[PDB]
Amino acid sequence: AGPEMVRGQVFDVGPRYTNLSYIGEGAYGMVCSAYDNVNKVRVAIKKISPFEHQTYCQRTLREIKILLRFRHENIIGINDIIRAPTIEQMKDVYIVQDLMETDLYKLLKTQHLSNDHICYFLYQILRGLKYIHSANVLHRDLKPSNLLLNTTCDLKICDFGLARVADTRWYRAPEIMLNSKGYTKSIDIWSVGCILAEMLSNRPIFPGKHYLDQLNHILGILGSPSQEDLNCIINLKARNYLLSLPHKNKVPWNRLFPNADSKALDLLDKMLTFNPHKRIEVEQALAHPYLEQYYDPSDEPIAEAPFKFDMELDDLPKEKLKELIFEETARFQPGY
Ligand SMILES: Cn1nccc1Nc1nccc(-c2ccn([C@H](CO)c3ccc(Cl)c(F)c3)c(=O)c2)n1
Repeated sequence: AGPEMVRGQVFDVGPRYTNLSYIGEGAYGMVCSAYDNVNKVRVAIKKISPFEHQTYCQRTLREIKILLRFRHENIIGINDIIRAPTIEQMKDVYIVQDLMETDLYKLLKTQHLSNDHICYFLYQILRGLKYIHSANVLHRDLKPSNLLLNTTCDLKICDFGLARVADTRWYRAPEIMLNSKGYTKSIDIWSVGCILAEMLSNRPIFPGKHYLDQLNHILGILGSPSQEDLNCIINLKARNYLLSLPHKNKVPWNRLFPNADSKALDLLDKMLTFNPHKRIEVEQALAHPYLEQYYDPSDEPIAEAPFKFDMELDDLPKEKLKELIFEETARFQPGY
């Protein structure tokens, strides 16, 4: 027969995985669904081709190590990994995962959510995030397309390529745009607030077309930052820009979302706080009155131990990273 092919991309995952169907693609990979002839279900398969770039190698290794370590209902797992039998021949890595029927990006393009579903999705996002943060990990790229949903409204967070151990513009915290890397766990909470806003209105709350436009969108709702807000390490260009702007008035949340649950808007206000030091943390968010019908501290697992990378990944040449990826994936090879 041959390896199957999808949109030009070779998908060399047979014979176990067949009947491929395109799901989507990114800068250095493609995601398809496939039929698994061992477990007799359809699965997701992400083809990644990262080896020409140190950055892409980092992401690939980080996602693999983190997802194989993590164990939580609201976090996607890895069931299988396919790659070449020799490192010389390995140009692609195929990561096999439970197939989810859709993502929140797609869902919000087509469906108006009930307040009860918004509440339940938010709960699951934060429940998963509680586990991530308890492992001392930052996800750093939370957004609707990284929130997977199955047929019965189960939610799983995916794509941990940008994850980092502590110590997409539209969903990026202010600190990110103010700092050349100077931020914390709170950046994830900002992203979740953006996602909550988007679930309330079916449109991105801060859809900036570029960096400056993103800052202007944020201040367009929060208003000009205070002195306290600007009492931090900030990029000089960004600080000067902000100081050059006209005054902007704060827009009350109930004016932007006139039909939203008042409790939902109270939580939204605490997540979309400019100053990350005054921004609500994940446990406090779970305990917020908006989530009272789902909050269950007896059933919200945390990680057994903090997550730790054994090597300074940023320092490693991409060739060493490829060797680590070969090693991490060896356990899925026959005869291991
Ligand atoms: C049917 N459908 N529609 C949307 C999602 C799904 N189902 C599904 N099921 C399991 C896993 C995944 C899935 C998707 C996207 N991603 C990231 C999203 O950022 C991703 C990284 C790299 C590249 Cl190249 C990519 F295209 C997507 C995952 O990691 C994992 N999706």
